[PDB]
This record gives sequence, C-alpha cells and structure tokens, in this order.
Amino acid sequence: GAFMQQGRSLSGRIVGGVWWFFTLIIISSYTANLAAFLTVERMVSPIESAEDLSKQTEIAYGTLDSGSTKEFFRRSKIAVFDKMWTYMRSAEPSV
Amino acid sequence: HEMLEGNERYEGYCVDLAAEIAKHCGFKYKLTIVGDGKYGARDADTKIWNGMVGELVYGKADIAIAPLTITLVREEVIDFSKPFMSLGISIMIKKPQKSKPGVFSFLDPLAYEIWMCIVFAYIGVSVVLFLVSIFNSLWFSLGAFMQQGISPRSLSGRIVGGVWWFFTLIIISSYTANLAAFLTVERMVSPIESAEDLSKQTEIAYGTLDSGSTKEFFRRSKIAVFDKMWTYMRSAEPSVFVRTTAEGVARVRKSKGKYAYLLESTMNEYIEQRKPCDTMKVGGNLDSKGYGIATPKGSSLGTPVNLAVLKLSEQGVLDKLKNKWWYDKGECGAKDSGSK
Amino acid sequence: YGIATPKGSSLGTPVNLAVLKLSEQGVLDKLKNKWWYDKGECGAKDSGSKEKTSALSLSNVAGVFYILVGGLGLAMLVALIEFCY
Amino acid sequence: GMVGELVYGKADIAIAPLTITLVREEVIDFSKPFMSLGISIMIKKPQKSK
Amino acid sequence: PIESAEDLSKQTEIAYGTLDSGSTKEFFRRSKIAVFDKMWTYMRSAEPSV
Ligand SMILES: CNC(=O)N1N=C(c2ccc(N)c(Br)c2)c2cc3c(cc2C[C@@H]1C)OCO3
Ligand SMILES: CNC(=O)N1N=C(c2ccc(N)c(Br)c2)c2cc3c(cc2C[C@H]1C)OCO3
Repeated sequence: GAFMQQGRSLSGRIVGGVWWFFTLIIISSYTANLAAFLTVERMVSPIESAEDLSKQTEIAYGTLDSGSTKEFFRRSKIAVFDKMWTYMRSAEPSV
Repeated sequence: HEMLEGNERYEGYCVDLAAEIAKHCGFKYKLTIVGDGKYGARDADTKIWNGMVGELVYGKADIAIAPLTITLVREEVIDFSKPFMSLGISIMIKKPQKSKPGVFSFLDPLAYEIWMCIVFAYIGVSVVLFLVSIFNSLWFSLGAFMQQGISPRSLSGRIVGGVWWFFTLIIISSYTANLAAFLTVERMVSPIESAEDLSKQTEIAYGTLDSGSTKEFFRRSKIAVFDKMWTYMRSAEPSVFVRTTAEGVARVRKSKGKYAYLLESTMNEYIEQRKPCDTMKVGGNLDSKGYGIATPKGSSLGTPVNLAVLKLSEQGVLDKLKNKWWYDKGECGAKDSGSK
Repeated sequence: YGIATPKGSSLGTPVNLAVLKLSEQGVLDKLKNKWWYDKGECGAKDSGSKEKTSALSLSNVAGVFYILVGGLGLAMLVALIEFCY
Repeated sequence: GMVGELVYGKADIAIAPLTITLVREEVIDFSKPFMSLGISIMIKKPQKSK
Repeated sequence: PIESAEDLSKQTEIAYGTLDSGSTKEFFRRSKIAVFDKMWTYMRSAEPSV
C-alpha cells in the first residue's frame, strides 16, 4: 500500500517520501526512454526512393558486372546517379 | 606498383595536377623523386640548398609540383606560381561521441538550477502544513508531503496540497519530456571550435611540432590571443611538442580527448577523412598560407605555367580535384557510424 | 586579393617580395585585426558562443513556481478568516 | 578601372582589394595574395529565444 | 540549420541568393560539383528572384 501510491511515524514517513522520488524517476525513465524507440520506429525508409538508397552506406547496392545497366550509371551526368556510380566503383568488397 | 611502370606508378592530387598543366602547355613530363627527401631547407653555414628547391637552382630539375609552402626566402632564388590551394594553422581534436555516462548526466533532464529550486518548494510547503493545522509536525508534513500534499480539515490546508499537486505535475511532465530529447538526438555536445577558447583552459593540453613554421608563428606573433598561447607552450611541462607530425597525430588519439595538436588545415582535413575516423577540424584556421609551383628564374616555363593554374581554378578544376582525393576517395567511416 | 603593377615595371618584383615579408612578420594579420575587429562596433558580438544547451531551461519552470507561491500566499490569507469564524 | 589606370599609365601601382583573375593576370602583374577569402554564407543568427 | 553548404541546399524554407552580376553568380553557373550545381539550378529557377 506504500508501493502503489507515493512511498504515523517520522521514520516511516521519510521512507514514504524517498521511495516515491525513486519510483518517480524510473517511471519517467521508462516513459522517456520508451518514446525514443517509437520515434526511432518512425525513422524507417522503409521503402525509400531510389535517390535515398545512395545517401546511406549501411545497406550496400550494386549492379551486374557488365551490361546495359552498369553503363547507365557510368555516363549518367545526373547528380543522383553519379553519386551512385562513384560509390559502387570504389566500394570494397566488390559489390 | 611493381606491376606498373613510368608515370602510372604513382597516384595522388599532384599526379593529376601535372597532367592538366602539361595539357594546357603541351609538353611531355616525367615524375621523379627527390633524393634526400627533405625539401626547402638552406643550411646556415654552407648556404647549400637541398631537396627539391636545390634541384631547380642547380639545374637538376626543370619544374616542381608538390605541396611546397610559399615563403620569402624561397622567392629570391626561384619563381613561384600563384597559389592553387589555400590552408592555415587549424585545430585537430578527437570527435567526442559522449556517450558521457555518469552521475552528472543523471540530473541532466532538469537543469542544475531546477534540482536545487524544487527543494525550496518542498520545505516551503511542508512548513505551510505547520501553519495550517515541531518534531511531530515536520514528521507529519513529510508524511503529508509524500502522499501528495494528513488530517487537514481546514480550508487553508486543502488548497496547499492542491497547488502543490499541480506544481509537482508540471515538473514530472517536464522531467520526462526532456529526458526523451537526448535518447533521441545527441550532439553531444562539446567542445568549442575556436582557438581563443582552447587557450583559456589548462585541462586539455595542446602543442605543435618541435621545429617548423608552426612553432615560429606563435614565437614572434604580436597578437594578444596568440601570445598567451606561446607563453603557455614555452612553460608547459611535460613537453607539449612532438618530434614528427606522425607523433602528434598519435598523441591526440591516445589522450582521451585531453590533448590538441595545431597544424595545417590541409593535413587536418585529410586526417578527418581517414581511419579510424575520429579527428575533426574545429574552428577557422589561424593564419593565411598556400602552396605553389616552382620554376627557375628566367626559365621558359615560368609565366606559361602561371597562366595555366589560373585557368584551372576558374573552370572549377582545382576544387573538383580537392574534392576528389579528400572526400570522394576518403575512407570516412564516421559519416556512416554517426548516422546509424 | 593582390597588388598590381604594370608588366615589366621596375617596382614590380620589389613590391612582390615586400608583401611576403609583411605576411610572415604578421603585419598583414595584425592590420586585418585593426580595421575589422579592433575598430569594430561589434567587438563584443564576436566572443559570446551560442551552443546547444543540454539541460532544460529554468525560465519555463519559473512560470510554475510563480503560480505555486501565488497559491501559498492566497492560502495564508484564508487561514486567518477561518481562525476567527 | 584600376587595372585600366595601370595599363594606360595614369598611375604607377594599384593597391586595393583587387581579385586575382586570369583575364587580369594576362595584362598586368599581380603580387602574391595578401588576403585570402572565399564565398560564404551570411545569416541572421536567432534571436529566437524569448 | 547547421553551418554547411549542403544544409543550406537541403532545405528551401530559408531561401538564398547572390548578386545579380558578379563573380559570385558565375561560380555556380559553370561549377561541375554536385552540391553547388544543385544550388545553381535552384537559384536559376527560384521565384521570386533571390
Ligand atoms: C495528473 N498526473 C498525476 O497526478 N500524476 N502523474 C504521474 C505521471 C506523470 C508523468 C507521466 N508521464 C506519467 Br506516465 C505519470 C505520476 C508520476 C510519477 C509518480 C506519481 C505520479 C502521480 C502524479 C502526480 O511517482 C513516480 O512518477
Ligand atoms: C547511457 N546514458 C546516457 O548516455 N545519458 N543519460 C541520459 C539519461 C539520463 C537520465 C535518465 N533518467 C535517462 Br532515462 C536518460 C541523458 C539525459 C539527459 C540529457 C542527455 C542524456 C545522454 C547521456 C548523458 O540531457 C538532458 O537529460
């Protein structure tokens, strides 16, 4: 009954005051930290655009070693595809 | 390199720079290595030039393309072109993730001033319960402070426990709101990037190379901020100076963020983009200097090469080369570890 | 920026060398500090650093402390009329 | 301009913030750079905290 | 915004422009860098005139 709410003797009265400020921080530290994993759950791509695939290096990407697809990124003067080509050209190991 | 030959043995910023210069001038070139290895030095006793500067005056070379600092003593013997890359004395420090656990980081949600101001309302409301109803009344008001804000039949004591309830409400909602703001985004957050801030403290040491243009810059400087930096390093024990540039970079890495190294911004910006990816240039440079190309006095390639560099910078070629061998071909893993 | 002299001018190279001398002796950076920072009208607006504060501000919490003591004072005013009635 | 008053003789030397460009290097002799600079960003720093 | 050239080019709330005629505008025109050419193509087609 002292655990549920907050925490007639001066000894136990300060057991009442101190048990609350400890459980008060934990419930906040549970509430505050739990919001950080749900806000990070809203940081999914998920499923992004073809451009944003090039902005991160955690997920690697590459094409076939020789074909109409690889040459496209080579001579593409577009800034998005050029950033993709520069990564795949020097990405180690071979993508 | 063993499987290659000629000019295709080497690669780098100056290697591509030599091809562009020769393209606008139209001559063939050969890439040679300096014998002694140490360039731009003139002995005090013998007055004999060494390195790459001595190979032009003594005819052992025709042109030189390398990061060569433009100084006055070298301008009196050979011809210097206009600068192709600017730099200056910058500050290199390890990137503090922080990632700074501890007890000083627990009372971080609320500020240092709120943790010490909430207690002024605690003892302020427990002392009102004395007045609305001493060793048993404080024993009671603390038993009336834990459970919200005991035996209060007077209307005077009813509103004291109510406003105290709304007062502690906003504080505990505030503690939770901000305590989530730093498990979501961490700066985090230190330190100051400027150089004048680096001098006003002695917790984190700093020094330069033992012999070079960097140490002589602070020795004769007549500016207020830089002179206090020199009087420190002159009387700073232990020796804040390193033997080589490779020892100064290796001293910032093993100092737990308690030692800084002042050096050129070109070398500083290059280390930031190399493994283990920890150093980060902070604040602007301290002085204005630049590299250049050297030709012998009265040579037939002096003015023709000078006019070619100004054509390279205007067409955006130089910045495209600086962005090539620094950030594109850089092994920076901190841009992928700080965003994960 | 730079100083300009006609092609094949006598004072061409002497002025060129004379600029390198003022630079390494620091006379250029000292003069730059002169007409920019020293004689500047915002010499104080160049030292205060604005960083991202980690903790939560005290000002917003003040709005809660001014409404609490505003209740404690109103409480002691009702304590006296209840002691006479 | 000032570059004109050097190629045309109306003056002997031009001392000012004169950008070092190639089109001007071909006609006059530029000294070494006595002040480095570059294109930057000017923003009104908030001034958002009230 | 953080102090950088790309954070100025990643958003469009706080607009940006240069001088109408000068070495500043001609820089972004013939620049072949990815980050800068994006800024040029923004201001070249930015309305109202930045
Ligand atoms: C209206 N809310 C309220 O009265 N409470 N909210 C509380 C409350 C406060 C904030 C959040 N986020 C949540 Br979930 C619950 C509260 C929180 C406590 C606590 C006691 C309470 C009871 C209180 C004053 O001890 C440990 O932490
Ligand atoms: C491992 N914990 C940790 O690294 N922190 N603790 C965090 C922390 C601190 C206390 C609690 N109760 C919880 Br949950 C998390 C933290 C809290 C802050 C803050 C920064 C942090 C980040 C760091 C110091 O600014 C204002 O409040």
